[PDB]
Amino acid sequence: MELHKNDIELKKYNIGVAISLGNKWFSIDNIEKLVKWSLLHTKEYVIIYIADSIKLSDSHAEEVAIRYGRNLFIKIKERVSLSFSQDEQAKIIYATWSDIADSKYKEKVKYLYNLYDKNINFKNYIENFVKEWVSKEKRTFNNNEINKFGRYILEELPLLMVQVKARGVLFEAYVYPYKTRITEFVGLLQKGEIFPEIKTNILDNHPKIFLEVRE
Repeated sequence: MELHKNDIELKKYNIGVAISLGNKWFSIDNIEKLVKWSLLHTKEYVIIYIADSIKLSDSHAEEVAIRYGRNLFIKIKERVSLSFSQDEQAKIIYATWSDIADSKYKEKVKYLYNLYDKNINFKNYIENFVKEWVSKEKRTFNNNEINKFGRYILEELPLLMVQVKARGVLFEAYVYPYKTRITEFVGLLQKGEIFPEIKTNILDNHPKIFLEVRE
C-alpha cells in the first residue's frame, strides 16, 4: 500500500494503526500490511490499538478491549513474529484502552459527555450521525440504542482529534485505509468549523494527523 506528505518520507511522525474490529477490511492480512507500511514510514514507533466497533465495564471501548482486543492482539503478535525481523518487532507497541485512556484523556471524554447531555444540537447531530451509519446496515435499532452508540463515538473522539500518549509514547499520526464520515467530521472539528466550543476546550493546537493508506 501507499499514502494517498513530505513529512512522512522524512519520517517526522510516529504512526498509530487504528483497527476497527468488525469492519470487513481489517482482516489479519490487511492489518499486517498496515503494520508493515507503518514500520517503514514511522519516525520510531508503531502503536496498534482497537479504535471502534461500527456488560463487563462502564466504558464500551474497555468492554470491547477485554472481550475481543486481547485475542485480536494475540493473533497479531503471532503473525508479526513470523513476518518481521526481531528488531522491527521492537518498534511495535500494543496499546490497550487503558494505555490510552489516561486521566488527561478522560477529562476530554467527560467534556464531550457533558456536552452530549446539555447541548441538544450536539446530541442530535451525533445521533443522526449514528442513524446514517446504521441506515445502511440491514439490522435496525431503537432510539435508546442509537443514543448509546453516540456516546461510544464520543469516547473515541479525542483520540481522533488530539495527539495523545500510549505507554508514554506520543504518536502524531495514524493510518486508516479511507476517508469516513467520522474523519470528515473530525477534520471540521479540528478547524473549529463545526461545534467550535469543542476545539476551544479539548484541542491543544497539536492536531492528530490522519494518513490515508490503501492498496
